[PDB]
This record gives sequence, C-alpha cells and structure tokens, in this order.
Amino acid sequence: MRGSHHHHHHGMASMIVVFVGTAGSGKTTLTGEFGRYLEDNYKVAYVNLDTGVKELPYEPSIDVREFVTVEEIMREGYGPNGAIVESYDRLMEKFNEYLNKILRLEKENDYVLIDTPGQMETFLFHEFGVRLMENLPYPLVVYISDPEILKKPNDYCFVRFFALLIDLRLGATTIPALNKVDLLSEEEKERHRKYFEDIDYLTARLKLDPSMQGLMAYKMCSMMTEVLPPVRVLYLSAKTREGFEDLETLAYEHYCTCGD
Amino acid sequence: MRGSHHHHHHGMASMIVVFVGTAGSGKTTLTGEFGRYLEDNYKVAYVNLDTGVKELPYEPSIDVREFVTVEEIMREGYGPNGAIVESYDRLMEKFNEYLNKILRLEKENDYVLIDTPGQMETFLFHEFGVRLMENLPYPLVVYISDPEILKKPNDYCFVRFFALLIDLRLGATTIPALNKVDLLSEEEKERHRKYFEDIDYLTARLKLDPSMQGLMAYKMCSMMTEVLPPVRVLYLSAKTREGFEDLETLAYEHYCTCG
Ligand SMILES: Nc1nc2c(ncn2[C@@H]2O[C@H](COP(=O)(O)OP(=O)(O)O)[C@@H](O)[C@H]2O)c(=O)[nH]1
Ligand SMILES: Nc1nc2c(ncn2[C@@H]2O[C@H](COP(=O)(O)OP(=O)(O)O)[C@@H](O)[C@H]2O)c(=O)[nH]1
Ligand SMILES: [Mg+2]
Ligand SMILES: [Mg+2]
Ligand SMILES: [Mg+2]
Repeated sequence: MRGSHHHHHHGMASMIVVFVGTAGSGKTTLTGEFGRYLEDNYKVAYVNLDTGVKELPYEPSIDVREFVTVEEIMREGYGPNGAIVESYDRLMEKFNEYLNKILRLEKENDYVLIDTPGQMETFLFHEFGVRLMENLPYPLVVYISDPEILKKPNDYCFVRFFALLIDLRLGATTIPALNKVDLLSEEEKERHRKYFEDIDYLTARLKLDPSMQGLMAYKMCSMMTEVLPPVRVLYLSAKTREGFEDLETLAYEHYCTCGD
Repeated sequence: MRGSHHHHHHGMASMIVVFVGTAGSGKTTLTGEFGRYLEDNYKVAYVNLDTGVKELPYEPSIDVREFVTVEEIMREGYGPNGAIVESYDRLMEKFNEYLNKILRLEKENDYVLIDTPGQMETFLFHEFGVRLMENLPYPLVVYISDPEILKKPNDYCFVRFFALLIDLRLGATTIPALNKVDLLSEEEKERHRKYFEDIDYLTARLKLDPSMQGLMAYKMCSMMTEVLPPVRVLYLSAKTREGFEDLETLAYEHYCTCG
C-alpha cells in the first residue's frame, strides 16, 4: 500500500531512474505518477533537479529549489535563459553535498526517481548534470519524446539518434520512450510503432529516399544499428499510466543485468 | 563607420547565417559582433528569434519580442520553462507572418544573421524553428559550443555527431565551431585542435577507454571516419573577433557553391 512504510534492506542496490526530455515533454508529470504507481509496492524517493518549476506533483526528498530558483535569479536582473544557466553555475558550489545526498538515498530506497532540469540541454551541457551522472551507480535514463514531433521517417531517425547521443554524453543506458500516448489514436500509435521501434525496418525505409537528407538519415540510421544492439522502446502516458508495467519490467531487467 | 548605408543589388541572393548552440554559448554575442564586423563592407540585417533575452547588442530588423516575451507570459502565471515553450506555441500562430518578413529581408540585404532561441532545444524540437529552416534558401548553420564541455575524448565525438544531427534535423549545412576561445590557454587550444583535426588520433584515444561507454564512442568515431568525412571545426571569439575572417570565407564559399 502507498501508506505502508516499506523497508529497504540498507545497501541492497536500488533502481535509479532518470527522466530526460525536452521542456514540456512530461518529465515532472511522469516522475510523480510513476512514483505513485511504484509506492504501492516499493519504497520510493524523489529528487528534483529543476531550479525553474513552480509546483511539484510529488514530495521531493531532495529539491534544488531550496538553494536557488530561476525566478529568484531573474529578480536580480537576469533574463530567463541567462537565469537558468546561472542557477546551475551557483548550484555547483553544493555539488558534493547534493551528490552525497543522492548517494545516501540510493542506499535507503528501492527506487530513486530523478526529475531533471526542464531544458534537457541544461542537464546535458552543464557540469552539474554531467558530473552527477558520472557519479551515480548504474542509472537508467528514460528519454521521453512528444509524438507530435514524429511526422516523417527522418524524424524517427532524429529522435533515435538523439537517444544514442544522450547515452554517449551521460555514459548511462538510455531507453527511448514516447510520452503522452494517451493523446494518440490507435492508428497513430501503430504508425509510430512501425517506425520508432524497428530500426532495421526504419533503415530500410530511409534507404528508399534518394534525397540528400534521406541519404544522411540512411547513413546515420545504419551506423546506429551497428553501434547499438536492438533496444526496447517504451510508449508511456504519465496521465493514464499506460506503459508503466513495461517501464517497471525494463528497470528490473536493467537491475539484474547490472551487478553480474 | 556605423553610419555607412551599403547598397544591396536587388536580384542578388543574400547570405543567411544562422547561429545555434546551447543557452549561454554566445549566439547573441556572436550575432552582434560578427554583424558589426560585416557592416564594414556589407548591408546586414539581424533577426532575433529569442523571446527571452532582455537586451540585444544589435538592432534587430525582425524581433519576435515585439509580439511576446517570456517575461510577459510569466506574468500570466507560467514558470520560466513553461513560459519559454508557451512563447513559441504562441509565435507559431504567426509563423507565416515571420517567415514572410524574413524572406523579404533576404531580398534586400547582403547578409541576414539569425540569432535563434536561447535554448537550442526550442529551435530543434519545436515546430517553429524546423519549419522556418525548411523554408529558407540555403541557410548556413553555425553550431557553436563552449570549450568548457570538452573535458574528455568522447566529448569531441559528441560535438561532431551533434552537429551532424543538427544538419539532419534542419536540412542545412552545419559548421561546428567553438566560441569563447579567447578564454583558452595556448595548450588548451592545441589540445582541442588535435582531437578535432586528427581523427585517427581521436579514435585511437577512444580505444584506450575500457569503460562501457568507451567502446561506444570508439565504435562510432570509427564509423564516422568512414561514411561522413569530418568537417573542419571553427574557432571563434565573439569578444575578440578571432575566427571572423575564417567564418566570412566559409560563408562566401558556401554561397558560391549554392548559387
Ligand atoms: N495528455 C498528456 N499530457 C501530459 C502527459 N505528461 C505530461 N503532460 C502535460 O504536459 C505538460 C508538461 O508536463 P511537465 O511534466 O511539466 O513537462 P516537463 O517540462 O518535461 O517536466 C503539463 O501540462 C502536463 O500535464 C501525458 O502523458 N499526457
Ligand atoms: N569570454 C567570452 N565570453 C563570451 C563570448 N561570447 C559570449 N560570451 C559571454 O557569454 C555569455 C552568454 O552569451 P550570449 O551571447 O548571451 O549566449 P546565448 O544564450 O547563446 O545567446 C554572455 O555573458 C557573453 O558576454 C566570447 O567569445 N568570449
Ligand atoms: Mg519538469
Ligand atoms: Mg535570457
Ligand atoms: Mg541569446
């Protein structure tokens, strides 16, 4: 039950799940709702690494906003993007303190869910995100996309290649995911399934496009197949809980694979 | 000699240069300063596509802030990241207006410099930026990085492949560049240059990393070597004008190759 005080055998490895995605893709909604789903059976901790957000739908165990917020920095004269970068520059003076706090959490909880800066570039291109990721034990990254971006074959290539680049940059296993699938018709869902998950098939379709862009997509997609095995993809809805069972399975499978 | 009024030959294709990079990398600084550089000889127009910035170092011919700002949206109750996205959703309703204004500038100026949203993901992951790029004549994208992100061998891989991804996404020739190189010691400068300019050296360095991510970069870099020849990385300073001569030459060469 959610109201149970679940016990974690201290030091028994936890599952650290890190949600990453462009601003508005659903990281925060997913963090809260997936955590609520897990709370029935597991001891869950939440980490908020976003300095921007006004209201969280979960109760954070760690909340970087207690140190500084973007809104506070803007009151000092910064523009919003200037303030975002500055908030993470300032947060770096507390890096070891936050890192150590998260490590403590991983020892005391079954799951640690980490909700990242609202702009994924703040997480990928700032030392704070990079250094954190380097120092966590086998975190699982779930990279969520908004299906609205996926209109033509080349778009599927773009999103899958981006996921590979996140893996490269963060040095962590990255699961490509769609969020907001509740907004999709069954016809829409099937189209996405055709192109988004089967890379051999996507590659084949890109090969048919004789244009410069198609050629490029075909080369990148083909390289991707050789640089990365198959990989399971997720179709999630942070609103309806669609795909949560799938995510939970993948996390447990990653858990088992790690530490062997 | 800011008082010059250079003439552009009507019927003459302009050069469109688009600056893209993560927040804080120097897009706005570079736009203004490279513009000021070009203004010695050319009729230059500036397009600001960023809804967030409070003050520009150049005078924009087109400025999306006249329609809406992130700050205005925040006054409505939005947090900053919610407001950034909302700003572009609102602008999209006026896409044709802005596309058409930019197309007009391109007929009337030698150079049109486009300063993109402060957050690169707004440009690459929002309809506004990708639909704009699809509709511009042979734009040159300059993708700038802060040298401070180049901490290890795999970072060089990352930058090269990120530029490739941008080229795919935007369908435009993308030049990778470092900005802020004025901040670099002479050793730092040569190290970066070594990894970017000596692909086999880079790949060999990647080989030594026994980490699980080591092998990936290794595998990739070596496949890039094969199928997608490494484009020359530019070294710029928006502060000191380092690299500006190089950028202007590449822009003209791209222009010639496109005409
Ligand atoms: N329909 C739908 N809306 C969602 C879903 N997940 C998030 N949202 C909405 O998308 C907006 C952005 O969500 P948020 O979690 O703040 O995105 P973040 O910036 O990635 O943290 C909010 O209005 C959410 O209610 C989903 O699965 N389905
Ligand atoms: N030292 C140095 N600082 C720079 C350079 N270019 C930009 N900056 C500074 O970096 C910060 C962010 O620059 P800005 O142009 O606003 O970046 P943007 O968000 O990409 O548009 C500002 O303080 C600039 O003064 C450069 O070439 N050298
Ligand atoms: Mg969020
Ligand atoms: Mg700003
Ligand atoms: Mg700017």
